[PDB]
Formats: sequence, C-alpha cells, structure tokens
Amino acid sequence: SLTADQMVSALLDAEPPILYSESMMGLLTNLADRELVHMINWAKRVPGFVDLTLHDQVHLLESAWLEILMIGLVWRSMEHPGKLLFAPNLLLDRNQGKSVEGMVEIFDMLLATSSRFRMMNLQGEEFVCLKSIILLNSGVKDHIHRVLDKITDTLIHLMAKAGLTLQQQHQRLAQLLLILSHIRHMSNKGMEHLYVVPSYDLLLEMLD
Amino acid sequence: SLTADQMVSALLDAEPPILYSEYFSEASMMGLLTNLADRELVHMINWAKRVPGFVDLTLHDQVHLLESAWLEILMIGLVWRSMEHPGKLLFAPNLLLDRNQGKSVEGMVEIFDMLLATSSRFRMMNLQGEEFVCLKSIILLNSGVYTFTLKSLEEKDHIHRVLDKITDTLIHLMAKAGLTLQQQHQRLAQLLLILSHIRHMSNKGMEHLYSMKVVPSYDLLLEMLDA
Ligand SMILES: CN(C)CCOc1ccc([C@@H]2c3ccc(O)cc3CC3(CC3)N2C(=O)c2ccccc2)cc1
Ligand SMILES: CN(C)CCOc1ccc([C@@H]2c3ccc(O)cc3CC3(CC3)N2C(=O)c2ccccc2)cc1
Repeated sequence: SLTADQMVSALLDAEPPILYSESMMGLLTNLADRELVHMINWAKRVPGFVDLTLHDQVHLLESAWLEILMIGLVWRSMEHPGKLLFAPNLLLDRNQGKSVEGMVEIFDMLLATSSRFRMMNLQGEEFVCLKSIILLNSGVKDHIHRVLDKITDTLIHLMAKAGLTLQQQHQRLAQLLLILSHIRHMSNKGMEHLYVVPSYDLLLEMLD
Repeated sequence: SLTADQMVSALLDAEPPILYSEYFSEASMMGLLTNLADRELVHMINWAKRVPGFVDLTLHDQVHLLESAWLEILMIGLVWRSMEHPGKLLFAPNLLLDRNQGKSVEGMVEIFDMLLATSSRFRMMNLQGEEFVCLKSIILLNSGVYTFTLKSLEEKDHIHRVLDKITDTLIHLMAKAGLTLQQQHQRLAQLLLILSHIRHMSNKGMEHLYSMKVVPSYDLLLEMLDA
C-alpha cells in the first residue's frame, strides 16, 4: 500500500550500519559473520518480507546472503577505484588478494562490478531497491512477485522523477537487472571459493 | 539500425533447429545427452553469428561471450522445448525424460528439479516465442561482458547498445500485446529476473559436469566461429 516515495524512504531508513574490522581471511570471515545479523535486521524492514512464513524468510536469506554481502561491498567500494572497501579500516587492492589461490579472480569480478556501478552513476535510492530485489528474487510465491512488482514500480518512479524519458527508463531498468545476473554468478563463484554457510537454525534465531 | 519489428524477424530466422537423439536404458543416457549437446553447440555458433551486432565484435570477444554463455543457452533452450510438457524435460523429441529417470547420477536430480521449475515459470507467464529469442540473445551478450584496453571499452559500449536495442524490442512486443506501461515494466523485470536463476542453474550444471570428469575449448569455439 506504500507509495513509491514511501517505499524509498523505508528502504533508506533500513540500511545496515558500516562495521569495522576486528590472517586476512580470518578478519574477513569475522566481518561477514557480524554483518549477517545486521542483514537480517535489514531484511525484516523490507516492506512485505515479514508477511512471509518464517520458514520462507529463512529460505530467502539462505539463498541471498552472500549476494547481499557482495553488492554491499561493491557499493562501498564504488568510489575507490581498484580497491575493495571491506571495512573503513580494511581497504584492499588486488595485489593483496594474490596470496590465496582463486581469490584474485573473484576480486576482479567485484572490481568490475564496482566500475560498472560507477559508470552508470548508480544512486543510493536505486541501490537499496536492487538489494531488496536480490533478497526476494534469489530463493523464489504470489506475495513475493507483487512485492517484486512494487519494487519495479518504485525504480521506474525514481527514474521518471530524475527526468529520464520513457525509453531511458526501460533501458536503465534492464541494465540494473542484468547486473543482478552477474552478482548471482559472483556469489556462486564466491561460494565455491569458500568451500561456511549460515545454518537454518542460526538464521531462524536471528530473525526472532 | 533495425526496428523492433526487424529485430524480432532477424532473431526468429536465426533460431537453430530442434535436434534428435539416436533411433532405452539409464546407463546410456549421459552419452546420449553429451552427443546431443555437442551437436547443438555447432548450431548455437551459427545462431550467435546471426544475432544482430554479435559479429561486429572481435573474434576473441565472440569466443569469450560464447564460453561464458554456452551452457545457459543450452539450458534455456531445453526449458523452452519442455514448457508444454509439465513434469518432463524434452531434451529431444524422441528423448523426453521425467524426474525419476534423473536419479541414476548423483546431483542430477537437483538440476533436473531446477530446470522443471523454470519450465513451470515460463508456463505461468505464458512466455511467447518472440520474447524467448530476445531473452536468449540477452544471455549471449550479457553473460560474459563483465569478465573481459581501448578496444575492450568500444566492445562493451557496443554490447550495451545492442542490449538496449533488445530491451526496446521486448517493450515493443509487450505494448503490441496490449499491456499497459506498468504491465510492460513489470513483465520486463519478471523476464530479466528469470535470467539470474538461469545463470544460477548453469553454474550448478557446470559444477555437475566437472564432477563426472567437459567444456568447449577455446580453440574449438574459435575454430567454429572463425569461418
Ligand atoms: C558466513 N560465515 C558462516 C562463513 C564466511 O563466509 C564469508 C562470507 C564473505 C567473506 C568476505 C566478505 C566479508 C565481508 C563483506 O561485506 C563482503 C565479503 C565478500 C567476499 C567475496 C565473498 N569475502 C572475501 O573475503 C573475498 C574472497 C575472495 C575475493 C574477494 C573477497 C568471507 C567469508
Ligand atoms: C559439450 N561437451 C563438450 C561437454 C558436455 O556438455 C554437456 C552439456 C549439456 C548436457 C545436457 C544437455 C544436452 C542437450 C541440451 O539441449 C541441454 C542439456 C542440459 C544439461 C543440464 C546441462 N544436460 C544434462 O545432461 C543434465 C544434467 C543434469 C540435469 C539435467 C541435465 C550434457 C553435456
């Protein structure tokens, strides 16, 4: 029932805080573990999410959690070319990733996504819609699609309010959604590198 | 340069044929599927060369895009062929498999279930042939663009122009079908979100192929593209 402006306001308010770092992999694992709690707090404030069953809420988070960690990292790193801002006290370039096998490949995918965000001048209002789509789309039922349809309407609203023509609205919408396919691919490659997954019980306890 | 009408027409004429298996036992099934996929790959090359704008790229970039997209294109073709056969995967007209036939190999049933679910999603959306060939062209151009110099920049800018062109073509098809603007935007998003699941399936399918101990080599794809 929310309007597009009210949808945007809710998602912006819900944004998780930036956490700080507490052997490089140990710091990153500890950081991701602490970020998960705040992610679940964010998810509960995504309009429509808590109308789902608790079993379905966990399934969506089980499928989306790493994608959400990555798009958050990519957003944070967007104005630091060639570097990944894991935390304000953990800025790493790709040279540091060469120690572990298979790290630099995922590092490079994340950097290229950050460069893409930079070239499209992605705005914060668009970013929080994108993150909400990952949450609802990744594990997907009728309720989920009309929440997804509402987020789509909100993105179209933001682009028209920004002055884009109808054609540019369609084109930018498509461009943003095609990036989500690459984020899923990065998440899959990231899962493989990590093989680690938050248990159903752990996610359930965090929700309630 | 093409209109949306002309883009649909070109993609429709570029469609590869539906191929058959040999004219049954679970033991021989992997060999049959591997042979079918190997033959389909040859036709997928010639389809790709006919997707508007693809042959404007360098041959190295064409190989990279196909190397990144080939399994996704095989899977979405399988999902399309199966869309009118609930509960079954139509690998070929004479090779129609159900879930129970997919439990012989470990890990096969998980991917089989995912492919069936996508087929059911296509069915629920009443996906049209004209929208399908657009989605397949998007997979080819989008899947490898984020993993590629001045030449690379011009190539990526070209790809995004062609992808913009296909987006307009999808919108035009939806408007021609009488959808409101809101329904056009919502169906466009619904279509492109399915692409994320198709990438997920192909990642899971690629893992399963490496567990048998596999992929079209660079030389092989180059050899086919470079006529
Ligand atoms: C959850 N527990 C149960 C198990 C741990 O899973 C995790 C999850 C995330 C991480 C880490 C991390 C931390 C914070 C962040 O905001 C984002 C990321 C992203 C990234 C890509 C995935 N990562 C890496 O180190 C990395 C690897 C290879 C290339 C580049 C980066 C580490 C471990
Ligand atoms: C190319 N050579 C060099 C290497 C072999 O690569 C391949 C590639 C594809 C295939 C096959 C196949 C054939 C035709 C088709 O149209 C589609 C598919 C799809 C599918 C999912 C991927 N597959 C499977 O068997 C399968 C596995 C688990 C669940 C369901 C299906 C087999 C081998």
